[PDB]
Amino acid sequence: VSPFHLPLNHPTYLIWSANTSLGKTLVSTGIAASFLLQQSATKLLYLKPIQTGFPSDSDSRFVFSKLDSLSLRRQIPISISNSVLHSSLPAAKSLGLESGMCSLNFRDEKTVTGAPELLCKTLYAWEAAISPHLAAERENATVEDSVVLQMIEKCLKEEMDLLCLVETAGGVASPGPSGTLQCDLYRPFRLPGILVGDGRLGGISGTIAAYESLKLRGYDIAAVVFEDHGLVNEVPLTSYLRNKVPVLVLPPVPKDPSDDLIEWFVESDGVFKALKETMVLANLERLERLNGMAKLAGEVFWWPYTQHKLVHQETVTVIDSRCGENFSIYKASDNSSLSQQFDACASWWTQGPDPTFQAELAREMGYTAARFGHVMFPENVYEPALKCAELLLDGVGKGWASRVYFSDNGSTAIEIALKMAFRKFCVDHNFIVVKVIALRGSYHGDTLGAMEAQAPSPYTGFLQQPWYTGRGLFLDPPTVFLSNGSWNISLPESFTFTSRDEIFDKSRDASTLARIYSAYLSKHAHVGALIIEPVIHGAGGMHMVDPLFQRVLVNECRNRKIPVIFDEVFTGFWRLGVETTTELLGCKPDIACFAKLLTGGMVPLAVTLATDAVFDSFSGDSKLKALLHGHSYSAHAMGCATAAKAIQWFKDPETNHNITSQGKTLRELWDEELVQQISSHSAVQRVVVIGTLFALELSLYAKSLLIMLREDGIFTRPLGNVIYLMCGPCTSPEICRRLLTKLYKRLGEF
Amino acid sequence: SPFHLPLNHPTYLIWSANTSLGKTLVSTGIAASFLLQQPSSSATKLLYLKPIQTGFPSDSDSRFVFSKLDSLSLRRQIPISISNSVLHSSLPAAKSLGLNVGMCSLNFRDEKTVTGAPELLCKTLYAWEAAISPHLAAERENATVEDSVVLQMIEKCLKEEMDLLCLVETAGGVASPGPSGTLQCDLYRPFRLPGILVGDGRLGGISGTIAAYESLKLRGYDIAAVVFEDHGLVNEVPLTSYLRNKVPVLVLPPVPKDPSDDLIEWFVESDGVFKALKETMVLANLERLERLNGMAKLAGEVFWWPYTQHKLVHQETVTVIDSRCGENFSIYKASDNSSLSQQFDACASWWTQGPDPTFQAELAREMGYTAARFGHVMFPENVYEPALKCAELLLDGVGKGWASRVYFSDNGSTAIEIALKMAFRKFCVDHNFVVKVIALRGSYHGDTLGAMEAQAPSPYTGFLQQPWYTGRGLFLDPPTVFLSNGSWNISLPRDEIFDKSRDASTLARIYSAYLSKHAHVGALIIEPVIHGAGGMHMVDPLFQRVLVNECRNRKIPVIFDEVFTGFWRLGVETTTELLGCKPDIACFAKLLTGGMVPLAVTLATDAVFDSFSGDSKLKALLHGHSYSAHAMGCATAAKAIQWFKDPETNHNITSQGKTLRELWDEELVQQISSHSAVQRVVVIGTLFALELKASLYAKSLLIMLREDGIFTRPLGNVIYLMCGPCTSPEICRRLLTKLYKRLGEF
Ligand SMILES: *Cc1c(COP(=O)(O)O)cnc(C)c1O
Ligand SMILES: *Cc1c(COP(=O)(O)O)cnc(C)c1O
Repeated sequence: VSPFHLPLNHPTYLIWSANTSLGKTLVSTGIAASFLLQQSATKLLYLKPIQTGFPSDSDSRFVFSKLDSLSLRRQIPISISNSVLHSSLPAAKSLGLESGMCSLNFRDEKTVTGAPELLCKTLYAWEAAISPHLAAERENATVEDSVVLQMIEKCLKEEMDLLCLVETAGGVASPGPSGTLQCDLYRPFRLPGILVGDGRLGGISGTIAAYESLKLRGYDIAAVVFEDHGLVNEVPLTSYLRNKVPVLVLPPVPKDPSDDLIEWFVESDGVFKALKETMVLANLERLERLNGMAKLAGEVFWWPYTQHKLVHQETVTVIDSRCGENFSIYKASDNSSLSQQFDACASWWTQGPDPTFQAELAREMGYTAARFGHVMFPENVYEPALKCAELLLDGVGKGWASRVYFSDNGSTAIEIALKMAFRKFCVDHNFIVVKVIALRGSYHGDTLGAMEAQAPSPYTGFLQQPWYTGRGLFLDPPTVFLSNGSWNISLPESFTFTSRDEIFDKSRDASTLARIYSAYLSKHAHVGALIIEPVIHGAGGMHMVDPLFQRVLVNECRNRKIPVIFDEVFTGFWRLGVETTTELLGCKPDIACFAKLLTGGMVPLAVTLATDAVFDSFSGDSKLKALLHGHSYSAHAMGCATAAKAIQWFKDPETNHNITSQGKTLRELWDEELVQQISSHSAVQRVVVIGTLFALELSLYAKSLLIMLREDGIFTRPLGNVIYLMCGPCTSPEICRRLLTKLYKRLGEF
Repeated sequence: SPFHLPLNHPTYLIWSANTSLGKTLVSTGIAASFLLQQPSSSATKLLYLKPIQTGFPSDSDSRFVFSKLDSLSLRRQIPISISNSVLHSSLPAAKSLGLNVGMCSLNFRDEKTVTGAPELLCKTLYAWEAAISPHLAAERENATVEDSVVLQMIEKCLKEEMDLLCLVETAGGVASPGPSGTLQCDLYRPFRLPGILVGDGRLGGISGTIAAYESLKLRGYDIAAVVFEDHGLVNEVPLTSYLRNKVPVLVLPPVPKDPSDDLIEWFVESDGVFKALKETMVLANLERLERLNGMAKLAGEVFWWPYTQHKLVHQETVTVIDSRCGENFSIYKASDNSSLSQQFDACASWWTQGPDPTFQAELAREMGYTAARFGHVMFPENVYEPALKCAELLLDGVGKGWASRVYFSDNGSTAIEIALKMAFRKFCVDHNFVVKVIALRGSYHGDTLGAMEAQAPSPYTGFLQQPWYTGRGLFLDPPTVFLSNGSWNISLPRDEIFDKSRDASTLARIYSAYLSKHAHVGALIIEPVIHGAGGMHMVDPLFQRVLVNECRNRKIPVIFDEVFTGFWRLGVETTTELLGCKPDIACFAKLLTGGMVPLAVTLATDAVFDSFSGDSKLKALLHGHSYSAHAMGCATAAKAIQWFKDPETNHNITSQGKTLRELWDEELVQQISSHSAVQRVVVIGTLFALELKASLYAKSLLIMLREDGIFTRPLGNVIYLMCGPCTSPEICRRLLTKLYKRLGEF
């Protein structure tokens, strides 16, 4: 349910394995001995989260017993304890002794006060020596992934010189109890690890492949280690890793099964010291980097949209990774800790993926890099660009669009749209100084051309954009807001809904306002293009524009033969609970732009969809009547495959549980009860809520709130007096509800 | 040379998660299912290739398939021809065969022929005696084979045979070193054959199966089916679930454990699973050909391409690209016998192109990992590793002795506009404050309106192409440099050219006067050394060095547009080395990411930065895009920057001087310069261009070069070949030879 805090003061490593029977428990045992036996407050925390084959086999007990033996051999006293916390029923009967689980009281503890401490813990145990996923259901005893991660998070905090080993169960891709592959299960924590390879044969292959399936889940591996079989397996391994990761070779394990193994551990102390130090150096080097990243960023970056004179080192957020909707954020100020923070600005409104879907995309992207890299677009065809165009045409552009034009970002797509619109215009009306018509407050990107479509303001003065001119007729939009339980309208200095759905309703078009609008609008340098930001003015302050007003404006502009541009860079692809705002405005454009969420938040890519007619206006025999706009990476396979995936994933009820019965809409994500309350709060002007967006309007008092929300594990950037939480199309309502609860609690604390 | 693989008939690799999984049993089952049929078509053929084979001759998968099919032919009562060949083996292998003998070719063959019957054709290409790893056997038995030799051998076998099905059985796991030490999966990559994966029913087998699959996927391969042997663990359920049932998982019954069992009845018990597996791979090929065969047409109906007049493009000129491997497109043609073939990307895809096959594969993982670790992570006031690493590499290389700040954008166009805004500030602060830039007519700086304003009026700026253009600059005409008939000459409007001594010379004074002799000019913007889009004209560096010094003397900010030249395009990391002067502002993109993904930087001086400092959040630089500093591009550029730069990874970097070596053959160059149709040749770094004296004549040449496996887009009368920073001179030489040959044929 909630965000984790992982202490980073002490190193904690996963013990991964290419397969089973490679030595994994032997490796934990060697690390521990190397660390506990030297010449006080020294502690090795050994966790075997999942354990099958219990109780006849028990890696906790193995480590436990083997260290007791080594402590005598090496003549260095230590304390030791082994615990097992839970097991299925059949496991607990084997010892003599819910979700189908049993708690246990099982502990051994040969204590020796003041001596280095060994602390072994098995968290959950089953009986059959099979994959955890089979045991879970055969013994009708299971554990949820988050429960497993909470259990471990609890153990870590409970203990934090110090070292922690978390031993996996099976290969890197073995299903855990719930069927979730082991490598996806531990991903939220993103712990560094070591991989126990295979010295055998086919072992080079199995080792490289396990390593790759880890890498491609975002993990770091401090060392690969394996058991000598006389094949010199280490040479191809070291070469593949370009010797950036050390490969350690343990001597052959005795084959005689009655072997205590004591002398082998002694023979191997060298390799185990080396392995222990590598994971000690690796952590130290990682902390030194983390601890210097804020400062160095302040000296080396020039950030967009930030007045550097004002940013002080303490406000530079250090992000170490992301897992779905959560940043993993480093704080030195704590006990040096990585913790989760919900990305509530959705990172410049790009954000979409689930943890599940993030992992999926990563492979889809790896594969696309390896198959295509970047491949020249003009006059060419390759699969991911073709697939993407087909998905765009058959969804977002279903009943109007017939051509797809690729660019790099929202800004380029918009400029491409402006050029197309002015042609369909200078061809129907034969052609001249051209201006657009827009709604003051709409935002359309930062390149000069997209800048000209925005109304004069401070952001357009001579200092911010020297070549600005303001090439448009900017009308002031009526807006819609939610206050004290009901949706109102707020007309411009010129000029109560039951529910939010009434607003978007077709019957509303025959009403009074529709006439009042048609006149005020009709009543208005040649206007050669209509450009709107459908339903919502994003950058402008999360104002919901009256859809009726824009539906009417569109129909007017088309009646007078003016091309209509829908700027859906912000709204497109489930941001607002639909694939296209076309569905909400009830009218179609001639031109439309998409980006941001098009790639599901992973990589830049922009499309400008066009009508068959808009296209024809660029047809002729002169290569000069063509559209001469293009960038080097236009239609890059990377972004295209990524968009082709995201489009289908966001859309499919199988993969996106937020998708409804009808397939055309997201279920309501933000709690109705809370939404009322936050809007009826003596500090809120208005609330705008729809799809994945929740915003409110109230200076300082807002920056107070943010400081407070950061404390709750919610990162968010304010739009002046507008505070917004924005999730992804796949984010669960339970997550959103928690967001609103935290906002509401902090909101009363003034 | 470039390969041509027939695609008329399906050819699949047989990959394995490990060894001892059944691999040879799977080939054997496919072949039986395919050869033993009711049609008994005389022209039915299964080509079985075991390219690499160790443990020879006591074990021999060719012989296994061979013998086991003979057996099944009797059992199933359907006659067939069969033959087993071994083409090469180490010495120790050949002695084991008696043959009274560091590779050598054997005549060894057995061929129980039965005319008119379905044909089995088994071929082992290279064999080692020792039952050890191929990379170990190769050196222990002083007998090796180059990767390209192995691929040529296979290409030769395929052409020699192409109803029909072809199985190529791997040796070991997907990542087992081949004879040369190259991992098996990287070895077959250039061919990019589809395949099936033989998984592991055992235990740890789900893990090993997923991981083998993933190391395949992450080398760009497609897998039609996963198949494995039942061990009672129901391994197939997690597998099917991970693949979201988009790839079928087939489960064979347990193989008999008794070692003397001839397995005949198991193959019979398994015919169901083997039919299924044979159909899946026959259908995956059919579905792949249907797609391929409809891509050009559909592209014509669905795309709106940049820079192309659609009325003129016909279906027949739409190039179908199926993949790329380093510098080579793999291009589909139905006009052939439906064939995938290699074409050198000589336009470097809009001048973005860099990676080696080796480096392409490397970047792919680097990117997979970055997607999985970061996705996209909010930039302003934040820090994450790949962006920090990238900025450090930029500052310490490309901006070493002048730059102190790095600003991220999406492409060249956005970087340039960002640069323009920065320059006008350092200007409107030194001179206290209508602003125009000063540029060289012909320089190109991107297609967004602001970058458009820095380009001199032309047809591409008329009211139809850009309605809001204005031409906000003073455009001077550049002196150029060309190579003609063996010598470099100047055209007023090779090491000697870039030399510092040349600055004290005549021209330097003549230049200093004309430029000094020239609405407020508030920024200098050049495309250093080469005007790319403009026609691959080399601008006299002395002329630009002088212009820069002139503009700095009058307190005008200098912008270097290095989006095209940056990062080894022209044989150096920065044209700063070549011009011998430093900017205040510079833009990078295209090759910055090593040709993989968009990303742009605008490097700035400490001073240019300071002009945006104050207490008002309005004096800040208010330009930014949603994906600014995306971890994807950043990690990718952080890699590329180091890889292109390092003699260890880039063999074109000369080991002692740590610069790029010369790539374009001396002779062939003069020969094209001497040619009479050629006006000029410009050559430097990874670039070779020429202008003809007559554009039909250029389009004629391209048609002809495509025929030679060289794809390239013309700049009117300028024809250019452009390789990557890592491309071998041997490859380049071949390019020049083909251009020269076609150049005489007029
Ligand atoms: C973000 C946005 C753009 C521009 O996108 P970038 O990729 O940041 O240039 C244009 N229009 C709208 C409505 C947007 O939200
Ligand atoms: C390609 C290029 C640009 C612009 O790059 P895009 O990413 O295509 O916008 C700017 N200047 C020069 C010299 C270039 O070559």
